[PDB]
Amino acid sequence: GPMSEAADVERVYAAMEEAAGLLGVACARDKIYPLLSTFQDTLVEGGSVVWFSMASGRHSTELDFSISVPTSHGDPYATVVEKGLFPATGHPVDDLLADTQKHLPVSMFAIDGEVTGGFKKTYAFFPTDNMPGVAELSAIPSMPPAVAENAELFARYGLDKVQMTSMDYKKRQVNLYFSELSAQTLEAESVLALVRELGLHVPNELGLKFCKRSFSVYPTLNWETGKIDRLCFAVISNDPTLVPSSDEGDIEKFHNYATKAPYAYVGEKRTLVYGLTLSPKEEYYKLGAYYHITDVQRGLLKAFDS
Repeated sequence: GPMSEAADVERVYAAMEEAAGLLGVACARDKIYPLLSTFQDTLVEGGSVVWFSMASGRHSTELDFSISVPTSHGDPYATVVEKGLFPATGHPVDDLLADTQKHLPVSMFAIDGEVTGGFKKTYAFFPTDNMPGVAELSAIPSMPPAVAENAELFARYGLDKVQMTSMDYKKRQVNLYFSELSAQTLEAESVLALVRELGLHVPNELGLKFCKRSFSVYPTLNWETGKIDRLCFAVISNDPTLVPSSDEGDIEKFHNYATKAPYAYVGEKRTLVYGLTLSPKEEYYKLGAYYHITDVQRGLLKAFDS
């Protein structure tokens, strides 16, 4: 009832504080709870997907949280704008989530915030049996011109189907999460030519071995240029030791997070998503640990963590 639902949201917030405490990060309740309350039903109803994400390097003092939102709820960006939880940008990224649902079958949404900065991003998921390609994504008028401009490049490397997209409203960037990756696409020669063509940090063989394991690859694009800002390879696993770094502090900090991050599906092992992110001037590491999982994450583990 009303109290049990209110307590669920307290529980999610307490887990957020726990996860943030593993990094030494303190949570700003006044930035987070209004968001949690606005989306209380999604956290209560079930089918929830919630994950808490950390990063290495110059990003290590932040904790991100992402919370799934059903399409039946309606565009969660319009919600946060109308409620005053985030100021409208005045830029096409404002339109992109709603525009995407206009033009394509969207199976789910998600919202994402940082524990000290509040709301920052939305996601659009597409059905696993009905994913768009680049050409269909570029039919969305508010999508960055960079998508269509990189179509030739995406096709040449076999980056075709997209399982979801994410919109960053503060940086005005879009991520395209490519799926159904072929082994040719993730072979070291292919990855090397890709990152070299994009002018990004060249990984070593440890990073390449990680890339070969990826279930998703996502470039970041923006509305100002056709240049891809960075590229991330994502690996899903129950294994807590997979961070692709040879730095002893990284190895320790990520294993610590991967073995202590709060989660609710006790009785199973934590679902983890590692990311290897290549930008022009650096390489850094991400780790999301899911607090709430569904059959999708279990199916991905079976396919890619076996």
